[PDB]
Amino acid sequence: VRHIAIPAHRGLITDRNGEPLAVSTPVTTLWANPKELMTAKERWPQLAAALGQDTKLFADRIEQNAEREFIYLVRGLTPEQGEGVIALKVPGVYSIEEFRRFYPAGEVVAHAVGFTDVDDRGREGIELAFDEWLAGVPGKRQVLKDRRGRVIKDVQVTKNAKPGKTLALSIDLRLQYLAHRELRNALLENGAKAGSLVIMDVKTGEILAMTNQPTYNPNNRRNLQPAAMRNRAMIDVFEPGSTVKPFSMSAALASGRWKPSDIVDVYPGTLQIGRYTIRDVSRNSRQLDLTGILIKSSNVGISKIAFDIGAESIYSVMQQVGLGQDTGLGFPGERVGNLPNHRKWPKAETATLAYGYGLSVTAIQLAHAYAALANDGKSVPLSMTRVDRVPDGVQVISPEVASTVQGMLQQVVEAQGGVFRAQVPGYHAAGKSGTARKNAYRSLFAGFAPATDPRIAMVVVIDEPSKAGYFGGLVSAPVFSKVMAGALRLMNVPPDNLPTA
Ligand SMILES: *C(=O)[C@@H](NC(=O)/C(=N\OC(C)(C)C(=O)O)c1csc(N)n1)[C@@H](CNC(=O)NCc1cc(=O)c(O)cn1O)NS(=O)(=O)O
Repeated sequence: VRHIAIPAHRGLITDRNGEPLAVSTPVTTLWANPKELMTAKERWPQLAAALGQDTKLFADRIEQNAEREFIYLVRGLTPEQGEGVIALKVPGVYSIEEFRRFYPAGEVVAHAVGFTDVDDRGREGIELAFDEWLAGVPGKRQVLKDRRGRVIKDVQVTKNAKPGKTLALSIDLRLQYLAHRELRNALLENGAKAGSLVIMDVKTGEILAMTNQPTYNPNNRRNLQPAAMRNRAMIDVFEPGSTVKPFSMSAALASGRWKPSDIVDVYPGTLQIGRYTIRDVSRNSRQLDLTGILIKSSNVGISKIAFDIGAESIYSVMQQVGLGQDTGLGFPGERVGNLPNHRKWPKAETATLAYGYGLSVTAIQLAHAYAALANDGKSVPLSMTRVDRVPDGVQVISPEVASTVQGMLQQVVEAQGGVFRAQVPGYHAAGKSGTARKNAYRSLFAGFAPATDPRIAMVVVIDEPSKAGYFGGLVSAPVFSKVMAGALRLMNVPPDNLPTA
């Protein structure tokens, strides 16, 4: 047939420090000219066996393509297997040097790095998103004979194969290993269906770690479980629930109508809105200050603040921080989710927006929103590649409001009745837990550290824990603690729980 393509060397993927994540490995593809193969039928059984193929089934294949001038025998053999076939010296058997990807960290960064197809083209994750950058251009050599199939001359070798370009990801493999191990262990300890964990640099917008459970070995090109290949952190949507309350609180503080010391009466732990009932879990409260509403995670408390300030102000904070918004990461199949909106907000939708019931967001959007809040209200564009020059970013929340909300979230973790399991020994950590009824539950924790100068934002999402305790503060908060403690030390972040220096 017409023309053969010389596969280009696909670009190397590394983590932010140059540790290899996806490496192009030489493989040998064997093809044949059936016309010449017919001249050596006594060689076919040995050839069939060297290719693993059945003697009769292989002979059937060749005879069927007797007219064809080219056919593929086998693709992607190791250079050792490919040479064994060439050692047989079978007339009409030819070889082409192809490429296949090897993933040294395997299952650890599978979803982030991605996977390639049979033609070495990106199929998932980064491999897919930066395919054009990584692929380069195939080789151009005119296969010329006369009228047979025996390449008489290697004539015009013009614009030949151009190698693909190297790509350094934002991922730090050291933090990725830790995040992977801890999420894997929590899934097992909780008998959970799935999970996601995202670590972000609040200053640069870099994704330092992104792990999901279940995971798969991208080096094992058979079995391929589609559910295990899902990059849940970027493709699965969920109700963020109580994890959005810091954004409702940001709108309250920016309104001019609320201060942290203000009190909201949440008695009797229920609130009547038309034919709908807002309900708190622990209904043992009356007066709660704004920090108290977050510690007790009062849906009633947050809904009352929402009615006073208006849903517009809340929606705008949530929209500006990127919840239910396009991340601009350009990963095909990435889910945008939904942030409900109205011209005229009824009372029930105002409340559910405020406590995160009406919405669908991804783990990446949630971590990005928490990064804006942690970075004194400045949102920095999300990046899956190493950021050397930080873009300007947008001041979505005023520095004063974001700083107040950070202090309240520090109290959520440290105060009496708080999320003590999120505490990071040696540092001041801040965050908010979430528990969403899908009885099936989703356990959440979103936070950042150190509170003195936030460096890392983290989201821990545990899908369907199956033990007695399913609450976010019980299931996800310790994962945050464990991952945070290690990540801050791996990044040499100085401990900040110090004696008033
Ligand atoms: C925020 O996420 C809140 N969750 C909810 O209100 C939602 N469901 O709540 C549960 C799981 C209890 C339910 O309805 O069965 C929800 C929001 S969006 C969606 N789809 N579902 C708070 C609610 N507070 C809470 O869970 N309290 C924890 C708790 C339980 C307890 O028994 C004691 O003694 C003390 N505490 O604190 N969830 S939270 O995890 O953010 O707090």
